[PDB]
Parts: sequence; C-alpha cells; structure tokens
Amino acid sequence: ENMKRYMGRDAQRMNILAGRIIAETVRSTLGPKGMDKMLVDDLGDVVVTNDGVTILREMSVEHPAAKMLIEVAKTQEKEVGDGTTTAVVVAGELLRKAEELLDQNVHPTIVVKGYQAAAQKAQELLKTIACEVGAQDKEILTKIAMTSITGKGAEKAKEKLAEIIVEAVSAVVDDEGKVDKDLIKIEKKSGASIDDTELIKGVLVDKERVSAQMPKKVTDAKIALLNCAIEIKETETDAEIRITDPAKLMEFIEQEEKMLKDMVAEIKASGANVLFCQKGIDDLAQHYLAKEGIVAARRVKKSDMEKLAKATGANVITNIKDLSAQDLGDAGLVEERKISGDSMIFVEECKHPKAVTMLIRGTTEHVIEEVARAVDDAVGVVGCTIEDGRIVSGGGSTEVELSMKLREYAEGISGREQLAVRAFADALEVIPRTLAENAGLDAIEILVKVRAAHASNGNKCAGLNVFTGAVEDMCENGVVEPLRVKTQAIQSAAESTEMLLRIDDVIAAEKLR
Amino acid sequence: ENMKRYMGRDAQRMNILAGRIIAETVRSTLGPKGMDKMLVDDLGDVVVTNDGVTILREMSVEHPAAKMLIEVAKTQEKEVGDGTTTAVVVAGELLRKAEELLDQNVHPTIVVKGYQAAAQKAQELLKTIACEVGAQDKEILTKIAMTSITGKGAEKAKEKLAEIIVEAVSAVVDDEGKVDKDLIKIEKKSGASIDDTELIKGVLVDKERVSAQMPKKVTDAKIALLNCAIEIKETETDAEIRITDPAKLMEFIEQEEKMLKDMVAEIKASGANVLFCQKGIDDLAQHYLAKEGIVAARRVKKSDMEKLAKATGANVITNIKDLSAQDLGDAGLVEERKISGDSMIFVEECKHPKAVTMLIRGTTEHVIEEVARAVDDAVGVVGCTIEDGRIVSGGGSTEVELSMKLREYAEGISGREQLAVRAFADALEVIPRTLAENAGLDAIEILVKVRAAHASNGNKCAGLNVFTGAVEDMCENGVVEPLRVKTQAIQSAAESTEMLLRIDDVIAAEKLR
Amino acid sequence: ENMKRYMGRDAQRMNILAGRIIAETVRSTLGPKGMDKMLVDDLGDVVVTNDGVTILREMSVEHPAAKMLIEVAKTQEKEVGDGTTTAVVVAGELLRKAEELLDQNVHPTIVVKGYQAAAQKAQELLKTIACEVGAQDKEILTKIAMTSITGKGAEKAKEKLAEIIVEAVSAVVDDEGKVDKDLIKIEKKSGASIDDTELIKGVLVDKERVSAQMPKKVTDAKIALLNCAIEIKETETDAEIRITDPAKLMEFIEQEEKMLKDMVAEIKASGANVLFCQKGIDDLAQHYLAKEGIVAARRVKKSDMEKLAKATGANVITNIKDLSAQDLGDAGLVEERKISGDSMIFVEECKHPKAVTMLIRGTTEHVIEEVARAVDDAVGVVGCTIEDGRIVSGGGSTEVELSMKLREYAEGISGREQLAVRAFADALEVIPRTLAENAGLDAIEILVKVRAAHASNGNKCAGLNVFTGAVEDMCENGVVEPLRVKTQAIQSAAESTEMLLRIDDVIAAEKLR
Ligand SMILES: Nc1ncnc2c1ncn2[C@@H]1O[C@H](COP(=O)(O)OP(=O)(O)O)[C@@H](O)[C@H]1O
Ligand SMILES: Nc1ncnc2c1ncn2[C@@H]1O[C@H](COP(=O)(O)OP(=O)(O)O)[C@@H](O)[C@H]1O
Ligand SMILES: Nc1ncnc2c1ncn2[C@@H]1O[C@H](COP(=O)(O)OP(=O)(O)O)[C@@H](O)[C@H]1O
Ligand SMILES: [K+]
Ligand SMILES: [K+]
Ligand SMILES: [K+]
Ligand SMILES: [Mg+2]
Ligand SMILES: [Mg+2]
Ligand SMILES: [Mg+2]
Repeated sequence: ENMKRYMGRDAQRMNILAGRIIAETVRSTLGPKGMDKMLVDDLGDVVVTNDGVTILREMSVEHPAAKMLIEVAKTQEKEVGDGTTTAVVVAGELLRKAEELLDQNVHPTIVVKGYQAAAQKAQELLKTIACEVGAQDKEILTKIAMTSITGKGAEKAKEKLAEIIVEAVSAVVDDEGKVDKDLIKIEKKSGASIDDTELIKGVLVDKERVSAQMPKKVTDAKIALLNCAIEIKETETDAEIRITDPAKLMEFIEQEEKMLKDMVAEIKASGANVLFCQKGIDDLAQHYLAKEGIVAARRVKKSDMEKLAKATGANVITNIKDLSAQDLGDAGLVEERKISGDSMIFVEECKHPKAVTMLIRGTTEHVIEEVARAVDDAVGVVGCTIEDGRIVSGGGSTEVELSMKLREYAEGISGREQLAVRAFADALEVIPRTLAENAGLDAIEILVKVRAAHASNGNKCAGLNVFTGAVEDMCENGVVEPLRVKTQAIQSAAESTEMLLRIDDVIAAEKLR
Repeated sequence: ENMKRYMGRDAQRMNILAGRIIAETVRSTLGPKGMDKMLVDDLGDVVVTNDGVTILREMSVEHPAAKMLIEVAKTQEKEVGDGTTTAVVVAGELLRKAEELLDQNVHPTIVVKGYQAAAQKAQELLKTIACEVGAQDKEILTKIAMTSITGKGAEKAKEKLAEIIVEAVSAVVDDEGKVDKDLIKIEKKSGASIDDTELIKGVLVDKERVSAQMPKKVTDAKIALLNCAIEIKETETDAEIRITDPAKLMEFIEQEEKMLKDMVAEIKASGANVLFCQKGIDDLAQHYLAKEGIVAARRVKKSDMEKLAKATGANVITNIKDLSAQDLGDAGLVEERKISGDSMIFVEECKHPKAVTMLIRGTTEHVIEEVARAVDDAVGVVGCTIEDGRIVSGGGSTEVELSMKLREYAEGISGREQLAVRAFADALEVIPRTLAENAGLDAIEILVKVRAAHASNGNKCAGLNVFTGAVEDMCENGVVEPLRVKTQAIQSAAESTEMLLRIDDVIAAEKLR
Repeated sequence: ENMKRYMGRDAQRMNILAGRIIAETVRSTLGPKGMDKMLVDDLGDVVVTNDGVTILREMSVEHPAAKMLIEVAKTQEKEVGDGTTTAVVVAGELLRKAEELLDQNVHPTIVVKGYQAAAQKAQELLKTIACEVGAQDKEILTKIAMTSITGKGAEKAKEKLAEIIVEAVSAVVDDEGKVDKDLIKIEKKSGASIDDTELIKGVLVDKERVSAQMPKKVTDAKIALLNCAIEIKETETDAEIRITDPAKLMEFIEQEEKMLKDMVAEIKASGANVLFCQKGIDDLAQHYLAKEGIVAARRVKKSDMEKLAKATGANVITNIKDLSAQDLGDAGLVEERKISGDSMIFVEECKHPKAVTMLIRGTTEHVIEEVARAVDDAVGVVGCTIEDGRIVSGGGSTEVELSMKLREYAEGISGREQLAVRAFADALEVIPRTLAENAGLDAIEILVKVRAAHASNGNKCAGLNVFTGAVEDMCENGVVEPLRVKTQAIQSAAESTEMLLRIDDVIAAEKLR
C-alpha cells in the first residue's frame, strides 16, 4: 500500500477489519474435513493442532480488537469446553454483516439495538427446538462423544475413546448430579499405539518406593496417608542438650532412635501395609518401615494426595497419634511398575472410586499432545449432556432452523432495527456454508436444498452429510450435540460484537494498570 | 495494524480495497451540496477545486489498481468533458458489490460474465428512455449549461455564464454540424468581479504594436497575416560582397535599405492597414510601416495566427509577392488596450467569426482557475447536446429507472450470473444515495419514496430535490443532462472493473518499457 | 502543546485559524494611531513600514490558507491602490464570525449562501449612500489626498504633498478622462528634508552629456530623439574591402569618416540643438556633435525615451534621413546638474507636458522608501476620485451605516441564511472597533454612541474622532475617501472567504505545475 491511505476508513472499519482477520485465521479448521495449523516459537518449540482456542491463545496478536475476539474463545473453553471455533466464526460473520449496513449509513446504536432483540429470540428458539433426554442414557452419550472426536486426526480410535470417556465421566458424577472435570486425571505416557490407551479405576503416582527391601506387589492393600513428616520433632522454642557426663552421648542418640521406632510401631498398630507421605521420611524411619514390611512413598504432591484419598476412601492424617483403623483406605492391588522408561506406582481395583485416571498412549509426543485435547473436548460435551439433559441436532441443521425462525420474527418488528435483525439471522448460516466449503463442495447449491428440507416439514434435523455430499437427517445419522454449546456460543458472540459496534475512538493510555 | 496480517486477504481483496479508496476520496464532491478539496505541493503551490478528474490527476497515488481507476476519469474528461465523478463512484460501488459476492465463493469469471450481460442491457435501456430534442433549441441548451455549473461555487453567475457559453458554442458549430472545443479561446484576466465576464466576437492577442507612432485605434481594419519575416533575405549558398572601390560602401547599404522599402510598398499596395507577422520585423521595416500608417505586430504565435485567420477571414501568406486584395481579412474595430496590467491588442466586430474568445474576470487567481473549469464543463455538455440531440433527466432519476428495469431483466436470466446482474443493478443507486448523503438528508427514507414514484407510473423523471428535501419531476424543474454523459460513464466503469476482477496475481517486472 | 491534539479540530478550523493569524498580524497598523512593522532578511536587509500589502508580501508565510489571504491585499493594491488593510481585517473578521456559527453546527453551504446574499446588498447600499462630486473639484481632491497620507509617519508634510500630488495627477488625465499611474515618474534622491520635495514639469534623466565641450545649459531647446545608433553601418551580408593599391588605405578610412560627418550635418539641418540616443554614439560622432554645438546623451533607456517624447512632444526617429523640423520637440530649459552626488540631466518648462516627475527628498534611505509609498497611495485615491466622481465618508462612518442597513435587511430573509446575514453585518464593525482600539480608547463605549448618532437621523457621516476622542461629522471634518475603496474591499473579502468555507479536505499533490 502507501502512507496516504490511513485517512480512508473510520475507527469502526479499522476494528471490524482487525476482527474479521481473526475469524478468517481459524475458519478452515472447522468441521470433519478441517485441517491443522502449525505454531512455531521464537525459541524453536513447535505445536500442531486444529483446536481453535489454542491457536488463538498461542498466536502473536497485537491489535486491540483482535485481542478482544480471543476472549470469545476462552469463555467457551472455560464454561463449556467444546465449541471454541463456532463462536469466533459467528462473531466475525456478525462483524462483517454489520459492515454491510454501516456503508448504507445506519446508525451503530440502531444495529446494536437490533442485534440485542435478535439474540434473546435465538435464546427462546434454542430453548424450544431442543430434544430432551435422560442423563442415565449412555448410548446417546457415546454418540455425542464420538461427535466430539470427529475431525481431529485421532478419528481412528474414536469408537474406543468414546467408551473409555463415558465410563470415566460416569464415575465422577457427584451425589448432587454434577460433573467436575478435575476429578479425572489425564496422563500422557508415550510408546505403543493410540489404540493401546486404557482406563485405570484408580491412580498412577509419579513415585517409587523408598527402600528396595519393601514388597513391590501388594494385594488388598491397607493404605495410610500422612500430611506430617516421619522425622524427629523440633522445638519451636530453641534447644541445647548440654552433655556434662560422657556416658550420656549414646543415651541421647538412642532416645532419638526410639522416637522414630515408636512412630513405626504406631503405624503398624493401625493395620496399615502401604504408606504415602506428603513430606519427608528419615532414612532410619525407612529402615523400620522396610523391617516391618510396610510399603512407603514420600514427598507426594498434594493433588495426588487428594486423588488417593478420593480413590481409596482413606483420610489424610496430620498427626500419627490419632491414626486408627477408621482412617485407612482399601485397594485390591498396588504394584510398582516401569512404563515408558519411568518408574511409577499403580493403584488398582479400588473399593469405591470417586476419581479415575485415563492413560493416553502414542508413538510420538506431538501425537499425545493432540489426543489429550481430543479427549478433553469429549469430557466437556459428556458433562454438559449429563448435567442439563438436553441435546440438539448437528451438522449445522440448527443454524438453518434459527435463521428461518428469526426471519419469521423479523416481519413483526418495524422500523430500522429490522435490517439488523435480518443481518443477524443471515449471519448464522456461515457455519453450514463453511461445513461445505472445507469439504470442497458447492456451498450455494447445497444451502438451498438444506433450507428446502426445513421449509416443507418443520424438520428440526436435516443437514449436510460431508461424505456422501447429500442432505440427511442428522439424528438418524447420530450426529448430536449438547444444547449448552449453542446458547453459550451465540451469547458470547453477540455480547462481544456489541462492544466493537459501540466504540468510535481510539486514544492512548498512561500506564493503565 | 501488524506485520502478521498480510496473509489474511487475497490479491483480489487487495485490489478491490485499493480501488474503493479512490472512489471514497472523491465521493463527497458530488452534487449541488458538494464540497471542495485543497491540493498542496511539495514546493508550496496550492489548488482548490471540486473537479474530480483534477483531484485524481494531481494526487500522489502509488498502488497499481488505484492508478487503473484514474483512467476511468480521464476518458470521461477526453470524450465527453463532464461526468468525471459519476464514473468513478459507480466504478468503486461496482468493486464493492463484487466484493460481497466473492465472500460467498462465486467464481470471478461468473461475476464478469454477469456484469457484461448487464451493461449491454443498460445501453439498450439508456437508448430508449431518453428524450429527443432538436439542436437549434437554445432554451434547453441554457438549462443544460446551468445544470453543468450548479454545485461549483461559481453558482452566483450561472444565469449569465449560460447565455455567454450558449452563444460562444453556437458560433463554432461547423458546416457539418459538429463542435470543436479548441475553436473557443478561454482567457483569464484578473480584476473586477465574476459578473464582469464577457464575450468577444473576435480575438485578444498578447501583443503590443511595434512602433508607437502607429495608430492605436483602427476602424473597418484590413488585416494582413504573414508567415514570412520582413527582413533582408539571405542566400542559402553563402556569400561575400568584396568591396574593391571605396565608393561602393554606401551603395551596397542603400540597396539593402531599398529591399525593405519595396516590401513595405507591396504591403501597402495590397490595401492593408493592419499587420500581423508570425516572425521577425526589422527595425527599419518598422520605420517604413510607421511612415505609411500601417499597424504591425511581430512574432505572433501560430495558434493566434489560426484564430485570427478564422475570425477575420484572412489568409496566412508565406511570400509577400503574392499578397493581394484577395488575401485580406476584415474586422470592424482594432485597438490596443491596457487591461489587468497587461498591454493587449483587441480585434472586434468581425465579418463572420468562425472563432470566439471568452474573457473570464475575477478578484483572485484561485477564483479564475476554478471559473475556467466551471466553463469548460458547460462547453462540454452543450457540444454533446448540439451533436447528438438527446437528453436525459437529472437528479439521479435515471439511475433508479435503470436499476428497476435491470431487475425486471434479471428474472429472465437463470444460473448464477443472475446474482451478478442483481449486484450490478443495485450498484447504480449509489448516485441518488450520495446526492442525499451530501445534503444531510436521510437517504434510506428518501430512496423508497423515489422508487415508489417510478413503480406506479413509468415516470422517467422523478427524483430528489436537494433543497426542499422532496421528490419532484426533474424535467419540470429543468434539471437536464445530455445522453452521452450516462452511456460513456457506465461503459468506462464496467470495462475498467472487469480487468480488476480478472486478475489473480501481482508480480514484479524488469524495466517494462 | 503536544502531539495528541492534532485530532481535535477539523480542516475548516485549521484553515480558519491559519487565516485569522494573518489578519491579526496587520491589524495594529490600521488608522491614524497605527504603528509600523520591522522586516528583517536572512541576509541582513531591513525594511520599516506600516503598508499592509508590503508586510503581507515580504513575510515568510507557509500555510496554504494564509497564502490565500495575501491575495486579498494584492488585488486591492493592483485595482485601486489604497485600502489593503481594511480588506484583510474584514476578511479575517468574516472567517472568525463564520467560526462562531459552525460550532452551532450550521452547514457551510448555508453560511456561504447567506454571505452571498449579504454582499450584493452591500453593493446596492454602497452605490446609494455615496456622495456625487465633479472631477474638476480640486479642493475635495486635496482633502482626499491628505486623508490618504494621515497615519503614515510622513504626516508632517501632508499639506504640501497634497498640492504636489493633485497637480501631478491632474496633468496626466488623458483626453478620455482616465488616469494612468505610470505616466508619473517618482524619483528618490536623498539629502535635505522631506519638506524639500518638489515637482518637475518635465524629466530628470540618469545621464550626463557625452563630450564636455558640449554646452551644459540650453534655453528653448530643440530636442531630437533617436532609436538608431550614430555609428558606421554594417552589411547584413558580410564584407571584405581588399586593398590592392597602397594608396587606398587612407581613402577607405576617410570615407568612413565622411559617413559620420554627413549624419551630423543632417542632424544639424533638422534644426536640433539637444540630442538623445537610445543606443551608441561613436567617439568621432561625439567630436562632430561637440564641434557643431549640439548636446547629446547616449544609450538612454526606453522608458525614459517614452517620457521624453511625452513631455516635449518629440517623435522617436528610427532613421536619420527622415528627421525633419516636424519631428523635433520643444522645452524651455535643459541643464546638467549634480544632485545628491549623482550627475543628472534636467528638462524643464515643457511646452505641453503629458508626463511629470516628482522628486522625493529625505535625510535617509529608509525615510524615502516610505515616503514613496505614502505618495503612491495618494496617487491611487486621487485617480479613483477623478475617474468615478463618487466619494464616501471616512473614519468608519460607512461600516456602521452598512451594518445597520443590513440588519434592516436580515428581517426580510427567512430560514437559516438569516444567521449568516447577521454575522456578516456584525463583522463590518471591526473597522471602527479597531480605530478606537489603536488610539487607546474604550471601544465598547464608543461604538454605542456612534450607532446612536446614526439611528436618530439617517446621518451618513457621523464617526469617531481619534484625537478629541469624540463622535463627529466626518464630512465637516474633511475625512473623505473614494467609493471604489469600499466596494472593491468588500468584494475581494467575500469572494476569498467563500473558498475557505467551501473546502473540507487537504491532500498532497504530485508536482502540480
Ligand atoms: N458427520 C458430520 N457431518 C457434518 N458435520 C459434522 C459431522 N460431525 C460433526 N460435525 C460438525 O462439526 C462441527 C464441529 O467442528 P469443530 O472443529 O469441533 O468446531 P468447534 O471446535 O467450534 O466445535 C459441529 O458443528 C458439528 O455439527
Ligand atoms: N437541482 C438539482 N437537484 C439534484 N441534483 C442535481 C441538481 N442539479 C444537478 N444535480 C445533479 O448533480 C450531479 C452532477 O454532479 P457533479 O459534481 O457535476 O458530478 P460529475 O462531475 O460526475 O458530473 C448530476 O447527477 C445531476 O443530476
Ligand atoms: N482623522 C481621522 N479620524 C479617524 N479615522 C481616520 C482619520 N483619517 C483617516 N482615518 C481612517 O483611517 C483608515 C485608513 O487606514 P489605513 O492604514 O490607510 O488602512 P488601509 O491601508 O486599509 O487604507 C480609513 O478607514 C480612514 O477612515
Ligand atoms: K476440527
Ligand atoms: K460538484
Ligand atoms: K496606516
Ligand atoms: Mg469443537
Ligand atoms: Mg460534473
Ligand atoms: Mg490605506
């Protein structure tokens, strides 16, 4: 270009263009025929993925409005877990549709007040076009999980990953019927092939036992968890022993030895035969533990302590004098193993696991760093279905329905907000358009057939099959999504587009915060 | 912005944007409420105008596609004379409409083949919606001239400039019924006010008479024009006179004096009493001319010689021996005057003037450098009406008619060129839109009323009154234009938009030409 | 200030401010109590003056709009001669009044269309409030001349300069009743005091006679003027004399001597005794001229030849063979003198002088370079009165009348141009305001009394006396001006303000012209 062209567009055109750029970046990642992006560091680190929020999070992005569009992905990441590409593409299409009305000289506030009236209507419509399913229905959960894994390169294992994830999530559904994601532990150990991934009803700990005389395999373990260290106590008032009789050198030392001997006696009297310590164990304590045949690990991290207490039913104890048979957990099998070159301790056959571990395998680290994402997304959508019990039809069959039902809305509205309501309704069809664009299909010929299927039936479901290249019922096909993925997406995108429509100036700030 | 955004748009988006910038530059100059631009040099020269092709000609413009849009104005300048802003605004609106179809993934060749089918249809329609008027009809010529001067700051004198220009142009209509613009001489002498502009049925010459004894006023002049110089001839073979007798110094010198004396005798015997020489006159020749009472000017420029020969009916003579009463022109009054600080020779009351001079007055040089443009445009449109005898209704009442009649066309066409035909028909309404935008009117409310006036009548004429802010018959109002202004505009704009639509790459050249 | 404030004003505010600056520069030079400016070069040259157009012409001025305001002074300089400060002050007050309406969001075209309607009304009013006087009336001419000299530092001699200038101008009134300024020669010879300035009914020539034997004083001179040089003619065909007999060396040389002897014989036979040559005279020709007692000067410049021919009635001759008693001028006294250190030839007591010389004296070159300006302005206003025969009352009594009579106009006009008409009428009172501001008077208290004097009488004349500090009849006081000074001023200022009101953009140009 040239210097003398900075004059030729408003600040709103500036911002709308800076925004459209971000949506144009991620759009080709969408749908089953989507493609991956390669991210490269200054230092030479490399990432390969088609996860949208990850691309938007790792990109070098410098314009303020583009920075404002990245926050549209993160909220979908945080509150739902899947859907971080639909949100940004719809947001940018809303920006670009708004650009088509400002060049006809429509006031920005009129556009904003129209979009506002359209989004609440889309909430009503989404709340009434959905299908209602029970949370105990594991089959549709499998189908939704598979729908989450499709298009991500790790497709070849989806019909196994689905079962694994459905059980994994069904375990951690709490006594109030809610899914917490951090109660599932995801571990990434290389070697073997992606189909060697498996589910552990228990924990994998990044530790090896302290003393090698300690039995390496235990059955029907009695597991004790400690937050206190097995070491000689100090006085928080400062001390000196002052040895005036030579005969009292060995006596002082023997009494320190006995103060550890009694701790080990007490650990034994509880009934334990496996031990975890969140803190240090002395090398003489280790001796008495290996002399009593108790298996012990030390300096275990707090999150692993939480997951052990969850899995076994043990209680973390802060003082050994209170430890009793009431505080001990149970687990059918404990064994140390060597896997992928690392020594690790395995806990298996737990009495009633409230936490579970998923072990992802793979021939390469760049493979596993993607399979982990493909599993996190499925945990998301499964939790959504279990919590809300409402599902919607996939393959963009929802956006066509919404566009039609908002156009039937727009004739009731009069004035000039009607223009913005129509531009909003016409911006949601970017998704089935792009779903055909990526597969190399003819989008303009496809979209008409898709619309026609709806207009003659009230068919909630009909949409594009990107393989046969034909228009099919997406519920009979088994392409299903949870309702929370649409509402959140539209909600985020509308609320973030209105801010860029309400701005008219850009000025400089003096060390803001 | 930022470096890492160069990737995000195609070469076609590049070119379309670089083009839209130019049309956005000149658009606010359009219509009666249009505003002027100030142009500033590197050296400090200044120009103030709202003439479009002048803005586009003097601008520092560096991108190739913007350079390609400037050629849309120059052709309208060259072939018609007026209309250089409608062309560029319509061109950029065509670019921007084309941009709305490429983001739906329509092939560029499909767009080009649609535009092509639309422009020929617009030619048919323009050839059939026009009004047919005779070239002798001076009243409508006045009305068209006034329409050409409206909106240019020099509005206060338009009802005098119209009469002046109509007579000036009617003089130079040749025996084959065609108007040549260079047969009208436009002169720019400061002082007095714009209303002191006047028309001379003759010539103003940038000369003063050679010898001050020569009469300064002559009535019923007999004017002689020479291409040869009145000087002593040289031999194109080289010469020496070789004086061997002292008594032959004065004799050689006297014979050179006689060789000028006889030329002046011969000029007198033709019957002349006023002289113009395209070349030198010797200081002794000047003596004999002032002794015979013949008025003479020397080194007159060739174009002034042409205009004198045209105005008086004299014949430019290359050799004085052939000069006769057959070669002399006639003019009722010749006088030298001092005007605006310059000495000039005035020729008036010509026997049958085939050329005329217009003397533009004004209080400032920046004023006159604009009044000259405002008169050149009216000479243009008057010539167009005199040559073609076809007129069209103004105030954008033509573009609405064309848009409607192309939409009635577009339902006959099937396939995907129909989309491009509609986008073409919807791009011509940029003109009545901008005509309301500049006057501070509400364009979206105005345009509907304007359309309605047409749809119920076949009213060719109805359009915006930018003063009352209301929709009126633009023929009863007297706002008229020549047909050649529309056809050429659309023709140029379509042909120049198709080139930017057919390009897909930009590469570097090795000293092209 | 700071970088981040360039945003905060429009291009029109830019231009209006850049314009107001120029009017603020020159405003304190206005009126009898006005003060002078000092101008300093890069090289060290110095000028001291309060002439406005000179300040505006010599200033380093770089912004385009300020460059556009300088053209308001030059036209008043060129077409009238006096009034170059009223024009610019009124122009800037019009700019600043326009600024007060744009901050209420009035459209620029509305302002321009109001100013236009006001200025034509001011022309009508000025054409009807003036007083009609005959051109033979030398008394009012004296009074106007004195009014032109007041306030310029050279006040002490005004009652002599007035008589000198009135006679000087009355001489050069041509047979058609028009005054040409270049027919008066202004000469600037230092020494003595400003009161030693005098008028010559003839010419002062920057020459001394060629041969010192030539009489230095001649009475009832017979003056011959030549455009040809008194030298041996050459052949424009090239020559060689070829001397084959030694006896023919002196013969060739004697014949060249005789060819000059005969020219001098012929000059004598015409009857001449004083000679001027616009070209060379040979050193032997000088001998024969000093032998015949004829006084001769050579290489006289063309303008001096014109003024001699005008003053004496002689005819400039191009060839000596035609010179006769018909071609000789007459003058009662010719003498060479030494004055101010320069030798000069004086021509006096001319038979019927159509040209006159004014000899300005003074103790310093910076004094005379100002007295010349103070005399040029009076020649201007005297010519204006002699040509038009219409006068107006001074001391700002005209601007108050115009403001009142335009306010009585503004109630007939309806719409929003009424606002601009009022702002125009209220902008003309800047002149009587500044006339009080410079004298250190209280302008707000003065202006009301001045208005009241008009409102109760139709008194055309009442205005400020800047000495007594009181309101008086300016015709009984003898402060009179020619009508052409007001009309031109208002006309220039309105036409130049409308251009800056019609602009809305500033862009860069590519070597304009
Ligand atoms: N078999 C299929 N045919 C067509 N579309 C599908 C199919 N399976 C999934 N999809 C669609 O792919 C989209 C998911 O793409 P994805 O890359 O996950 O985007 P996001 O990250 O925003 O969820 C959903 O809109 C879904 O309807
Ligand atoms: N009284 C009027 N009301 C509305 N439009 C007018 C009027 N007079 C002229 N026009 C319009 O102004 C336009 C001319 O604008 P102009 O600045 O000359 O553009 P161009 O240089 O392209 O001809 C024409 O389209 C004409 O119809
Ligand atoms: N005795 C006086 N009292 C008040 N005003 C006067 C008097 N004599 C002249 N003037 C005013 O001085 C003004 C001339 O000022 P001047 O510096 O010549 O400005 P300009 O160069 O624009 O003519 C005139 O408006 C005239 O009316
Ligand atoms: K994907
Ligand atoms: K215009
Ligand atoms: K002064
Ligand atoms: Mg997804
Ligand atoms: Mg035009
Ligand atoms: Mg003055």
